[PDB]
Amino acid sequence: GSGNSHTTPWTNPGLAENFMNSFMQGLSSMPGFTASQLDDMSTIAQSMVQSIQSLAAQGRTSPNKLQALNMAFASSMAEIAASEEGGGSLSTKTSSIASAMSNAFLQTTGVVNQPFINEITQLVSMFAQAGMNDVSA
Amino acid sequence: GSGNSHTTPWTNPGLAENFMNSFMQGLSSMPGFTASQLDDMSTIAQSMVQSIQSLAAQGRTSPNKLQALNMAFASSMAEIAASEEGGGSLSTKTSSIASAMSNAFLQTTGVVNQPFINEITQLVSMFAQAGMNDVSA
Repeated sequence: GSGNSHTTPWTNPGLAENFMNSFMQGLSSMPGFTASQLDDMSTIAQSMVQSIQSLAAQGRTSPNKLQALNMAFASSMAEIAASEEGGGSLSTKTSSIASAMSNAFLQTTGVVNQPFINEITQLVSMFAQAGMNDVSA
Repeated sequence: GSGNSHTTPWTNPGLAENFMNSFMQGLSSMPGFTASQLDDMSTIAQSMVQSIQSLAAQGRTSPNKLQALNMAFASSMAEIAASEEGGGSLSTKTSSIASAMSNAFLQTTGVVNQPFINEITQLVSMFAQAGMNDVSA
């Protein structure tokens, strides 16, 4: 049985919250993103950290639950960009998130897990066709 | 998109928070899911609603962010399942979410966007091969 869980960007609330915080810091320096995006996406950033600490205050914090709130964030950063970047391109914004995600790993543990980044690129390129962002509004 | 939007499960915090509530109640009766999963995702369920009400109290609640949180929940549910079900099947759990998703839309606004459900099937079936949950740890 897979066990002996070691340190990860989601092994504790501290590294978990540090992830999306440092992500936004790097993402704000990405050419594929705009001020309009950063304004909105940073709202989710503060939502996730406040949700994580609420779990901690409830004592419901676990590695897997923190992981689920790690990818949750990463996925909720993909459709924002995928739908409307305003001043970028399909490829550019996809690369921007990937690069920014990478940096967050170096800010937490100092190393990149790897599979994480590889799946994020797929998210951005799939949520574009999702269409539930456009909803013919 | 442009102005003049129609009814949606994220058009207001009320339906937004009811989305995961009316979802979990149905997913708890799905064959492809286990109690182990249900405990973890019900934890996230209350995390999402607590995130929404926090944004509401701050006065930062808008259809965009509510939509992003809608996906954040859908993606994490896909994640949790895609990781490992324990007592199900790769396809069965994906079908379970798909069926439960359509249900949640019918519980809130009473209508399904349509492409939303389709995209979810991919999510629940992509993170599985990634395996950034197991990582031999």
